[PDB]
Amino acid sequence: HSLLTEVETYVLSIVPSGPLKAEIAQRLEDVFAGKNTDLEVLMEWLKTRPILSPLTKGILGFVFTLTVPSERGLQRRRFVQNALNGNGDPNNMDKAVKLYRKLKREITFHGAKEIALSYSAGALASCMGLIYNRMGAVTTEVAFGLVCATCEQIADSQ
Amino acid sequence: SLLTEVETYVLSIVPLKAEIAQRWLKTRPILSPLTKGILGFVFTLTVPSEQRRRFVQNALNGNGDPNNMDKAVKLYRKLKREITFHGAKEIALSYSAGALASCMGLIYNRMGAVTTEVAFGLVCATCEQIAD
Repeated sequence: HSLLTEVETYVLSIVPSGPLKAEIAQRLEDVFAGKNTDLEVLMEWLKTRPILSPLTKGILGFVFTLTVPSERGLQRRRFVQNALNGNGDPNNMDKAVKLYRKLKREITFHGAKEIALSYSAGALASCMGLIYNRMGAVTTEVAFGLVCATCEQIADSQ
Repeated sequence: SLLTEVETYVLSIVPLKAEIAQRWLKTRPILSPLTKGILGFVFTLTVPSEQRRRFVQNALNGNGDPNNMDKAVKLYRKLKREITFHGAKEIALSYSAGALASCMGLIYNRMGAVTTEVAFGLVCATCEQIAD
């Protein structure tokens, strides 16, 4: 019943603001409906938004890179990589690698999200970083699963 | 003297250059990639008092590589139980540049994790590995 829409709800659940929620929702939905979209425009826009924590930008950046055709432009942006590089925390990095290996064996959104839902926001974000480094390591659905668990954990944290 | 070979090690990777570390202040812009993080990591050991974490935190990442991160964390644990220069450097030598670099990012965030000597070993082991 549409994973894109589920992913959007999870993404928006970590966007504080109110005005940004609407702005993010519009962009995700345009992307979903194939409407006029351009990845460089989205990223630049995302990068310059106020209020959104670096982490949220990393997550939205990852989701746009995953959902936006507009590639053939070997992406990998600084702000996305930095916000998802973990943060010098050994424990989150160790867990991120362990989750990452489990996700490579998953093939569905549901299986990926359930496994990832037990991990901490920190390791989930580091894990998103590993996958950002090579989006093909897992399937799109699995990547979506991970994004959603990450959002749940950030939302449930504070 | 330890700051001597560390200084040559620190300049073991540099691309003409102009030394900068003689033994406070700030940045250094213009060019210089990963080395920037390394150098910065160095300064953070030879410039503050008895903060920032600019491009230090970014260059000393694991570059989205699963194996480097994996290794970097296992090295990190070891370098914590280590206590001398050469020893830490010895061990760090059995790991790759990527791993070594990722290990430096960890140490950074919590410098107090490893002694200045050990960290220096990591540095040299890293540069030696890099330059090589």
